[PDB]
Amino acid sequence: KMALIQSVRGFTPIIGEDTFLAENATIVGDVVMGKGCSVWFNAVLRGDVNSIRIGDNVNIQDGSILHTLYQKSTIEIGDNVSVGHNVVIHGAKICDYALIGMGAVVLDHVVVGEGAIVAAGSVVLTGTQIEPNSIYAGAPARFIKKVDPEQSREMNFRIAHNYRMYASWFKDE
Amino acid sequence: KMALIQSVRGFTPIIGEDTFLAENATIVGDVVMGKGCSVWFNAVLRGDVNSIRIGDNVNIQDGSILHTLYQKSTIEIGDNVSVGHNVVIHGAKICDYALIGMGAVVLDHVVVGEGAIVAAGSVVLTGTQIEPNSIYAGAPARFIKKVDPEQSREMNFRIAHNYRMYASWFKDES
Amino acid sequence: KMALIQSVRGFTPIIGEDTFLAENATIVGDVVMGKGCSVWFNAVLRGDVNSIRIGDNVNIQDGSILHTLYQKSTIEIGDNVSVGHNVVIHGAKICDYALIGMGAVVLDHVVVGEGAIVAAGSVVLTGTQIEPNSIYAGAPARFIKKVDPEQSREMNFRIAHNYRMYASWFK
Ligand SMILES: [Zn+2]
Ligand SMILES: [Zn+2]
Ligand SMILES: [Zn+2]
Repeated sequence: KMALIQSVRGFTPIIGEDTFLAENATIVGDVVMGKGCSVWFNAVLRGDVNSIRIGDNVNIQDGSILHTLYQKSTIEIGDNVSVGHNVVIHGAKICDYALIGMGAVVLDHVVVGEGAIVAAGSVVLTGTQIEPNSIYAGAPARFIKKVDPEQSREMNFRIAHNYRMYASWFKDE
Repeated sequence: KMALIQSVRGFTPIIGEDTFLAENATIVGDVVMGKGCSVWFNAVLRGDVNSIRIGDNVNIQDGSILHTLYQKSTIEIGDNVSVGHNVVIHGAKICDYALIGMGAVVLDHVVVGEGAIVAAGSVVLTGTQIEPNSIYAGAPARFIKKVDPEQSREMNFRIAHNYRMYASWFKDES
Repeated sequence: KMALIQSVRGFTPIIGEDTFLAENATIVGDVVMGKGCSVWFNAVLRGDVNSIRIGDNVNIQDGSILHTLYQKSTIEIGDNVSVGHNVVIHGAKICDYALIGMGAVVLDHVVVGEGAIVAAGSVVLTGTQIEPNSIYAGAPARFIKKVDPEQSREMNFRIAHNYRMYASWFK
């Protein structure tokens, strides 16, 4: 029938208008989402141990897990963010327009700057500060290059996931 | 209770005979599967923005995500393919008897050679062409070694053949 | 309404007292867990092809998959173990007080020693023997350092102890 929505320690999720929640999504406790968000199949927004704040027009893709460290870390996601399939976001701040590649893990006290890209499968170490409009890739996630301003977010994403950009020398997704 | 099956843009999943769908699997939109397939716990096949085509005796293991790019990529998976636990396949072509290792990410316009093996946890970048009968590994995935065609088509077929037996213990209540 | 729990070939899950099973967890076949365990959202314990044995006060976090190889590998998980979000455990032994970091893959015949830690996102190759009180990281996962045995056990104990408290907020 509908997404699993659930109170914990008296906190009840607050979801804005025009938000799509998949039938088998889970949103639990201290979670606020803005307007125009989508939460896809089997995604889990677990606000049991600390707070999750999500802005407007955020896409949380299938099988993604959002969690925090009890009294140590929080999630703040800004507007127009894309969180890829099977991503783990743990106690991270993600600024407006940032894209997190499918399969990535983003650890606590990470800041992803406005319009930055985390490549698919990256592991972003605790406390990593990702500059606005940069691409990070690998395990651990390292600076690859500035986002090309002459191209769109999506094409910058596609270029960041092409083997041509990591050829014979650079060994990071 | 059974699998979440839904249409999107009027496309309705089509499933061959003798196909196991776990009751918490999700199959949505433009998905076509052959017969002898198995779709495991919390697998998601999301054909909402482009097409997913799957041959026979394919297992999609627990927590695996199949998705595509709007007007840009499609998924084509051959027969006797094993897709591991928590794998993401995005707009890729997987030929017969290929095995995708658990936790791997396979990106758009990738072609996985017949009898090939993507190692657990690999990230295969866009327009990687994986040689048949070869093992790829790492992030980005790179050529590690050849396997004999004999042991590699047979070996990957046996994983897919046993998976049909594991499916029937749930599907047929055996 | 509640967790998917099912027999396969006559093997029926056995769950200890005081154990939290999330409404969308899956526990199937030859699985035994002890007391004070928590299985979180969309976790899958698939005991269809071989045994899964889990001791007391173990948390299996959201999205994690536990499976085996038919006739070939088993899962044995000791007491006070924390298994991170979106982890895959395939046919591995995890000893008391061990942590598996989120996003990690742990393959068949791996042994994770008492009080050892697998870093987030590691891939532990088939057969890797992880020393007690050691940190392994990377893909393939490699030795990083020793940790003090008494500190590692008490820290990892307190992570498993907090998880039992988080579980009690959902009961
Ligand atoms: Zn967590
Ligand atoms: Zn996608
Ligand atoms: Zn398996």
